[PDB]
Amino acid sequence: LASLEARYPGLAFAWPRPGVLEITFRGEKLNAMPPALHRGLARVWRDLEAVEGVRAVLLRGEGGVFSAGGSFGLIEEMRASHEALLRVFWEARDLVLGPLNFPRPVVAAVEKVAVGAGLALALAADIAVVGKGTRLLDGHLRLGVAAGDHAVLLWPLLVGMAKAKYHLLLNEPLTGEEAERLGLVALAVEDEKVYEKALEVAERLAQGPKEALHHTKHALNHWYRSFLPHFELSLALEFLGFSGKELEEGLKALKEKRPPEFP
Amino acid sequence: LASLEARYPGLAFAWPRPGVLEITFRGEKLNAMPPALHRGLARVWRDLEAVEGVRAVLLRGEGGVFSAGGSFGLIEEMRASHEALLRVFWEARDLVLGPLNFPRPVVAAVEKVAVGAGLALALAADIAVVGKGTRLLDGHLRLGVAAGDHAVLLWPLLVGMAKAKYHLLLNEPLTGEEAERLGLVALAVEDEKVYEKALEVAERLAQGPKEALHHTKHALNHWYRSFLPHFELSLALEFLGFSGKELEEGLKALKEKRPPEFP
Amino acid sequence: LASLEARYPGLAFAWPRPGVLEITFRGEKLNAMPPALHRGLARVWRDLEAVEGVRAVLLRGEGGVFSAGGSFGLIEEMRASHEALLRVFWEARDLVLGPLNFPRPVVAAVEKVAVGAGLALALAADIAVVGKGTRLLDGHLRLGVAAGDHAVLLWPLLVGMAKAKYHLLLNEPLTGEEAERLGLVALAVEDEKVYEKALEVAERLAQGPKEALHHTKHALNHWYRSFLPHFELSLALEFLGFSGKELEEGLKALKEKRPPEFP
Amino acid sequence: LASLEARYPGLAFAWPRPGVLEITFRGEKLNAMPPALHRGLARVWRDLEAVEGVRAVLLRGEGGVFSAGGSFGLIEEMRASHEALLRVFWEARDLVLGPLNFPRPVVAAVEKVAVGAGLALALAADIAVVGKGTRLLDGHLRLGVAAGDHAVLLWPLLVGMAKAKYHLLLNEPLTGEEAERLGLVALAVEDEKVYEKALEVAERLAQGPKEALHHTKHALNHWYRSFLPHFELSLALEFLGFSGKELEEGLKALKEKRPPEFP
Amino acid sequence: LASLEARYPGLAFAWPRPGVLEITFRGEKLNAMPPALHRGLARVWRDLEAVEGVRAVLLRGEGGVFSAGGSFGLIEEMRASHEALLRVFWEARDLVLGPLNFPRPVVAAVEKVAVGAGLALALAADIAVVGKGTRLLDGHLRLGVAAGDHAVLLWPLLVGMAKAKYHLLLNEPLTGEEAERLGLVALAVEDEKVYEKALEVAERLAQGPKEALHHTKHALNHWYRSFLPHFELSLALEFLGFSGKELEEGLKALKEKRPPEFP
Amino acid sequence: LASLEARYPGLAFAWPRPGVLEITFRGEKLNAMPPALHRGLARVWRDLEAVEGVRAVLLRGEGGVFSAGGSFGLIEEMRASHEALLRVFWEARDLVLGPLNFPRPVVAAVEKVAVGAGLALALAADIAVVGKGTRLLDGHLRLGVAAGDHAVLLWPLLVGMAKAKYHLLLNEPLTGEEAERLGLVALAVEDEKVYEKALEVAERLAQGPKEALHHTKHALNHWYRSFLPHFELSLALEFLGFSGKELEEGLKALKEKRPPEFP
Repeated sequence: LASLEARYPGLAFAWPRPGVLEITFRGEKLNAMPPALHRGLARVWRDLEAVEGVRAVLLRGEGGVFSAGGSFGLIEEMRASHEALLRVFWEARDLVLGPLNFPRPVVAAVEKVAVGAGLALALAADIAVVGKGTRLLDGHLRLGVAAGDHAVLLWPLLVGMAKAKYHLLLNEPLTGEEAERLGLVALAVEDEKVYEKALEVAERLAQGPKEALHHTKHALNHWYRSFLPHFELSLALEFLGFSGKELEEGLKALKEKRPPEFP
Repeated sequence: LASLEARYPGLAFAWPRPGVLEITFRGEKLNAMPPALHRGLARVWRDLEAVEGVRAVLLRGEGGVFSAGGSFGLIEEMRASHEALLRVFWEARDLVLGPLNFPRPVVAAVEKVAVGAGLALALAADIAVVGKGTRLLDGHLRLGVAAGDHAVLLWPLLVGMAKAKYHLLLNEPLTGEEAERLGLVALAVEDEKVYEKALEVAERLAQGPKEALHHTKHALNHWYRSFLPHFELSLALEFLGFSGKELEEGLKALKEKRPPEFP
Repeated sequence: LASLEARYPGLAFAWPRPGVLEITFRGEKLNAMPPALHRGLARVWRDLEAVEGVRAVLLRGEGGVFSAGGSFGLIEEMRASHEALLRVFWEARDLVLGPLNFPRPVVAAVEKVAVGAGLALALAADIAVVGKGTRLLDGHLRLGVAAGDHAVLLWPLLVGMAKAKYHLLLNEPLTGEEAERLGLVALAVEDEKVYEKALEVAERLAQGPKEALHHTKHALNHWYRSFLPHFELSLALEFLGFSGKELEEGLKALKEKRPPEFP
Repeated sequence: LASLEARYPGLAFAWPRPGVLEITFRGEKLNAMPPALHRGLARVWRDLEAVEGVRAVLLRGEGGVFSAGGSFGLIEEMRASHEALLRVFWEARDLVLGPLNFPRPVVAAVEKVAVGAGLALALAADIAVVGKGTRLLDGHLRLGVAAGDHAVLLWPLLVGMAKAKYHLLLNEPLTGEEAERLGLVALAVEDEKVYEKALEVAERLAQGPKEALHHTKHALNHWYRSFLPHFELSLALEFLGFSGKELEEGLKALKEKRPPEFP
Repeated sequence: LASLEARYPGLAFAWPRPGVLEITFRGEKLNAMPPALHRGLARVWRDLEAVEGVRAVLLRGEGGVFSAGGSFGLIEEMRASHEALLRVFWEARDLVLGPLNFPRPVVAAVEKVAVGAGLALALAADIAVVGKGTRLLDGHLRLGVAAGDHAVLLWPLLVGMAKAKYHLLLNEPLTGEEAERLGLVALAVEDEKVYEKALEVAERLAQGPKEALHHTKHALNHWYRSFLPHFELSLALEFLGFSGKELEEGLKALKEKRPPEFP
Repeated sequence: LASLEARYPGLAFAWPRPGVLEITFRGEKLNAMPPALHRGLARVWRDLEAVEGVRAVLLRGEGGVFSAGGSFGLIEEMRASHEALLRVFWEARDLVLGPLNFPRPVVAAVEKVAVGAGLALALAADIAVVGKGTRLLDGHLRLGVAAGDHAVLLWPLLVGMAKAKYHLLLNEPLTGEEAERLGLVALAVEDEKVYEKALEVAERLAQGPKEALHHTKHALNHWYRSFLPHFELSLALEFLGFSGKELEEGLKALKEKRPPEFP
């Protein structure tokens, strides 16, 4: 409510259905995440624990699109300051762990695009509803850095090592339909009904047994928690790459609209 | 057989094929498990070790159906006394661990339905043969308690976390055909061919190399054993829920044939 | 290198594309591996780290076929002396860990057949390209020994435990297309395009950020590394079976071209 | 902080030295923890992250004594309702994880007595300074329930399994001096110098490298985090015992000041 | 029980104290274990589960000595047959796992000497009482085989890796006094008081809360279970060495009372 | 031999006793490690596997001193180049894993000083012999970076978490005598007897069973391998600190021999 949006600019809160706290986030184009939004999306889970009445959380990006991930501004801030780099490191860790350790089920209405941090948040949710034509991509390898913001924690237990290595190492995108087929996400529906179905799912969870749902989510999530070191190591390695020339060429290439010429 | 059937009321033993020990269990309607059957299916594995000639075990529910899980009577016996609750706790643990630690391959002929403890037993088996129309459902969340009788030990390494969370948190049933495609079970055949195929598989295993099969099953099962604490925690959390208002509402709604209205 | 070819008989080295080191191995029928080849394929990884300019490694069997695994000769040698059995134990371990611990991405062009050690190598690679008609089979249970040369380390996180147990315990072959559907491998293309597609993949990898690729592959492989004891145990158990009556019968039957009659 | 003390009755905050935030807590006899205090000590860690300038935290019980653990009132409240039992479950979990997950080093001035939750808090701290005469005891087995509030997460990696089983299963108290020798705590000093030494330690920590300390503590604590399921299971089993006859007799015995007569 | 004594040649059962089931085993000189005693001590745990009234188990070697481990006869039987070797493999596994998974606390009165399998059994017990002069030695390296019958499962979490590697790799004996100080065992008392004290401990445990003790032991033992693969691998490696020349030399030297001359 | 001496400047090789390969390293004062020596000590293990006849490795620093760790030159090189930082990252990882994965037992004659990388090498060895007065110190917190070059992998399983956190977070040195008492090292002898005793230990190991020792070491080391992610994460966090102001001040204050004043 009021106490909360002021602290997290870019996040809007509403109750579309009884017990369903809907969080709408707004970034730059395709909801690219500026530093303030990244920090907000990673830290809000702390305070949400204090909100009474929440039986399910629904995540949605403003403008009918989820998120293309971290913005160029955020990336450049990270490369310019050690203090910023480490602050974002812990934010990146909580962007994934936040949803996982939140007591109530989290549903993500993944519209049109989910890349980098956007995909991290989409997959950190308990249930993700995507459109058959949604574009899902880790994207770090194209940028010149390791896939350390979620992939190593979540992908193996979602689609297995073969499909994970193929799509993470080659930067090969997945359509929402293909993603559901691999088991990366629970459902793939007509693009125009993504929000509709996600709300339906969220409402259904809000109708379920609160304590039993919390305990079940918590117990299942220990599977991910057992591999937290694996995840944090991938994140640390990714951040070590921020001072490397591969990231420099990756950004430069992306700005010059030319394929990267990695050294 | 002789001494076994005497000590295990509800269980019938036979050798339909060479080296194939077939256990046919009988419960109530749809083979729902009363206290004695639940305990029997959980403890029989310890005594089967002494049965000479067993090269494979075939599990089948009497009357053309596997099992709808624990009966109302069992649930009532648990919630009524501490001593009964904890007795059932170890039984629930052994219902899954029993087949896993049994040296020989176990095949389950899953006909028509497998719910709750019924699904736990079916998925604890090394190879489950289901009918394309078989109904597979954890169903704990609908009852009002955490999915702690097998789901947390088995589902993640069977279908991945996305499909696990989707079907376990929402109590979304799976048909045999859909379950095979997700990787939850090995084969989904025509409904009237389930037993026939299951028997074929059991006989093939019985014709295989005993020591090699034992060692391969044993080695593969260490994957599950590495997550035993995860499993037991889920079970303990479920049982802690037996004294809550959610189970009271779920149990009441079920017997009363109406949708649950959780607090 | 010119020195590598001399130290690794049976291995041919070439650079089909920039930064792509292609290793073509030659064995006996269907490239079955004799002692020298098995040892070379397991230990070459240690020396490749010294070859400058390697951004990706492409594996291919000579003659349009990957590998049917260890040769009859290798197996008999192992059964004949403790010295050879243990020498091969460490080679078998390295055949899988070599690729996994090699810094650069490894691609396998799996043509027509991949059995035993052949499948182990194909699956240890980061990305495997198979043909729709390729035949993949663990094969150990038919031979009379446990599936300990790779299956327990890689299969669970690739296709799940249900599909792993079905194909491993029954020795049920998979077509390349089926393997791709289960998640065992990334791509299944037309048989005549396997090499072509594999080379394309390797070239794409060679064009990516090498540090980012190394770190991503390394972080992901920790998932496999966490289960190394599980794997080495299965391997040890397999080798303990080399002095058993089951391998004797398994070998006798295969050579006599008759069904095995295990004790 | 004033707001901080208002939300956590029983907790006093001060800055005895630069960067050293001292939290003094007060309970009942020997600082036994009432419901409000137990929850406060468990939940305060979340809000402490908001306090800037904290480089180290020093824990101390008021009145020259640390804590005898949960009070009779708290225990009875837990036995009286499911709602309270589960509320306290999550608090007990946080009482240990809170200090572990707090970024800054935590020092405990363990004076005279540390039992149950008191010991849990003292051992969850990064460094514990005890007095040669301080008395440390888990105490759950004498109470009639499993040692589930910290022992299974911390003791094994502190003193080894032999000493852990001996003191936990027999309820054999440890002097501060013996505890140091076993490795349960870092320092054991003259009773009169416990606070002095603890403050000295906290001050040294506050003078060290903030980021380096944070990261070192975090990396080391992953050792404990890897066994979280083990801990939570012990906690769940302990709580399942709250409805048993053993706890009944356990409390009856102490309140009547007579040796327990377990069934 | 008459039935137990009838089925377990070499084992004597008695109730020296209420709820304390005492198992006195008799082998050859220094209770060296012949094939039947090894198997019996390994399998008895499965049958003890059905003995009503057991609240604690006390293990004692007949004739004032625990055990020097496996006899030359057992070692030769293992080296002479594949079937015998694998039979003993599972027995060796159960000798350690048996006590660990037995629900009630197990106390070992370790008099004078505990070597090899004798040490395995003593350390698998929950509480071991040794004499200050008792000799504790793994001894496998002297025999010419890997320390795989318990050391890899137990020692690291008892005394740390440095002391484990030192005493295991060098076959450096430990007196009971030195072992207690390292943390390998809980108590070291006057040699003549070992049984007396062990009985005292067993009686105290029998007077404790049954359910609470079971759950605490179970929860703590998950620490060991998490490393079951590690242990089984060490065991399998040890057994693969039985066909080697080092065991041949160690065995020959031992029987010829001379120092081994390893190849 | 000649080929090794020719390839590793800074390292000297000799056979003081049959089967004992002694590696003496020479750095700057107190054998501080320049870039070349650090890489040499980290990579030599790969080539040592090729040397025939090695039954045990003995490590010793030239001039009667082990090593003060990385030299100022090495630290400055890391700080000034991303390329240098990451190359040392993998070297640091190998400095510890090299000895751990080497097949033969490794003994370290730790004379006078072992700090940073020096202590890492000393503790990675299977058996370390120190002098009663030897100074052992991690030392990273004093430098301003996390203790990530070995501590998080080795210390918990050597001395337990309490002693590890105390010495690592406070930068508190340990005398060889104290280190042995804690279990960090196997033996602490008179300073003058260090090399003599270390050689005696190495010789004894060379007289032991080669295969059995390899297998025992390998199996025990899986305890460390299971926590590799924990170790690498700590190493990565340490290296992320190289671009921070804490390291800058740590070096500055160090070179200016004044107490550091961290921000």
